[PDB]
Amino acid sequence: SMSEVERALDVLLQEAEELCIGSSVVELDRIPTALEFCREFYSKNQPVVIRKALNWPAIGKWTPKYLIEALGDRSVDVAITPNGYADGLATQNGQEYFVLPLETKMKLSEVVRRLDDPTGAVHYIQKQNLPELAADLRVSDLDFAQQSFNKPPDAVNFWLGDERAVTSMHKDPYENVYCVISGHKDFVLIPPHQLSCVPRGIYPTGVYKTSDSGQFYIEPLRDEEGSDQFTEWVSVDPLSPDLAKYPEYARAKPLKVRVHAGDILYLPNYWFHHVSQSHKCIAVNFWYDLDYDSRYCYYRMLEQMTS
Amino acid sequence: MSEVERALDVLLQEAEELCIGSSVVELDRIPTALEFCREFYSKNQPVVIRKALNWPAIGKWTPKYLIEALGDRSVDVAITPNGYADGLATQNGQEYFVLPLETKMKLSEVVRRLDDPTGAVHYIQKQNPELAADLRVSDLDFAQQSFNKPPDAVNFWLGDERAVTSMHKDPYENVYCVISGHKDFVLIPPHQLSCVPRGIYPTGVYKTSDSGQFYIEPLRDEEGSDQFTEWVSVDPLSPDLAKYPEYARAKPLKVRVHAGDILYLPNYWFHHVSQSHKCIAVNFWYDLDYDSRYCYYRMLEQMTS
Ligand SMILES: O=C(O)C(=O)N[C@H](Cc1ccccc1)C(=O)O
Ligand SMILES: O=C(O)C(=O)N[C@H](Cc1ccccc1)C(=O)O
Ligand SMILES: [Mg+2]
Ligand SMILES: [Mg+2]
Ligand SMILES: [Mn+2]
Ligand SMILES: [Mn+2]
Repeated sequence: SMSEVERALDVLLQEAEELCIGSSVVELDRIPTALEFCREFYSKNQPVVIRKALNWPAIGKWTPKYLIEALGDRSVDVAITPNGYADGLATQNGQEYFVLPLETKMKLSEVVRRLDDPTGAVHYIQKQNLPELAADLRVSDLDFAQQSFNKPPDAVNFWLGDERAVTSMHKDPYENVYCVISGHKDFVLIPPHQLSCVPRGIYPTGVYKTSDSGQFYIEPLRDEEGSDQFTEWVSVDPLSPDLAKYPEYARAKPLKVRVHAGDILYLPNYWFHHVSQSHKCIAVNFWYDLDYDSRYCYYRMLEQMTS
Repeated sequence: MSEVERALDVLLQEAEELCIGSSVVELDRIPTALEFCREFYSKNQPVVIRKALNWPAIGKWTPKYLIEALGDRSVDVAITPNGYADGLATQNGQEYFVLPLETKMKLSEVVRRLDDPTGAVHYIQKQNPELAADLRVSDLDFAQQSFNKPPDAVNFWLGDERAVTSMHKDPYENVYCVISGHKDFVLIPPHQLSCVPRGIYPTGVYKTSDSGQFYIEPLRDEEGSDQFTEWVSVDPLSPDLAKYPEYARAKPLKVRVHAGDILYLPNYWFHHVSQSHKCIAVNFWYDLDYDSRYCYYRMLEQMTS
């Protein structure tokens, strides 16, 4: 037989499956009205991809060379890992850590040089919040979705990175409107209600550093006069899931979607996502704080049930 | 405690810290379609709009004008001895969930019975002429666009003050419009299911004898098997907290809906309903569009039983 909690989880999954809840990424060829977006996607916590939605001048123009020419060879913040897994699991001396990227400043031209050097470490630029570049985007074009959130973005992120930079599976407390400018992004998505199918562990936290001789290593993170820090993190690799180690993952129904230059992906709050991309892909995305209702509380309960 | 109980405690603590479903929002002006979808539908959040509707029917519609308009047609009416149609009642030391006595009656006789304080409790309930012109259903478009489909049911209700609707839930989005008088709702949010005691009761129906006496007649299925119904056990108006201490953690909401007011009652919200004498109301039921919230609620049902 099954335990009470197991039967309850089985009910949740069976009901979602029969009702096709979060069982696909809706695909649209035209931008919906704000009311359509609110009814069909925001209110249903349902992801959607709109093809060739944006005609921003950035799309088809922005490249690393174009950005160097447009903004000069200025110093930007860059993230570096030896393995391509910033905010990702990696082992050292027999111990598995959740590892943060090495963050540094370097000149855009040097970033371009290291992007052209796959014998070297994996790099990507990230910028969170430009008179030469604000002209190339029209944020108001996303109003059709923003009107469901009825608030300005918490954050606007710019990403430009190596094809080897993989973002391991996580979720965010934001509504995410994701716009690819150049190249393509590959998303693996898992709906929140399938949490019981996604194994999670508790891991010592580390950060990448380079030794005096240039070798990468993992430095554990410690608080002032105190012990090691820990992070809960998804432990499955959606590209190579170990179903012997994580049989429950066999019951997940991951969704795969490719977002091209000019496409918009609405990634709803608390959806698990794992992200890859083409080489020198460029993207911008908009994070809005979520509006709490009973789904968040049910998700917290689901967390308690799967601990 | 058990794992299930700790899970339910986590749920309730989170919802209480966020005050999910802690009040019925009050509007003095009909919102836009987009406002309604974003603030209320997508949040499974009730809302009452004051003096929203100016239909001719508001103010005019009373039993006398109705008799005039329909030529005293014979209507289907529900009768109970206690005023609790679809409600619990004891007979022979056993507690049944009782359906109403369903009969046919001239509107004039219904009006006469409503005026009898010593008589049984009557109410007219009619579910789908010159009356259609007294309404303007398109005025509810602001809500219908969130449902994106025509009403799956439209109900008319005219009733005695003693008719009380015991606490229950519906799998419908409900747009409730009071025509004459007022309705009093007690609401409990779905996520508080574990605070609402429910029991399994044998099904029964009210019937009158040859001498005019109400009794409870058991029901059965196709065979002679006894029929059962799950039903909320607590009386919100005077809850037995000794027998049902968990209900102390529920936080019911009281709202009075006057003539011209609109109440949006979201799907699966518990509601207990009273009304003023000869109250008239019309409501619109829309089948729900299943999302993850419904599946969470089905899980919650499995856990609390
Ligand atoms: O937009 C996101 O939430 C997200 O996970 N973006 C990732 C990169 C990223 C990683 C970490 C923080 C912000 C953004 C991507 O590969 O596009
Ligand atoms: O509209 C409802 O869902 C509802 O429970 N209405 C109650 C009575 C009722 C009971 C059953 C069917 C329709 C209406 C009222 O007093 O208006
Ligand atoms: Mg794995
Ligand atoms: Mg009681
Ligand atoms: Mn993310
Ligand atoms: Mn009801």
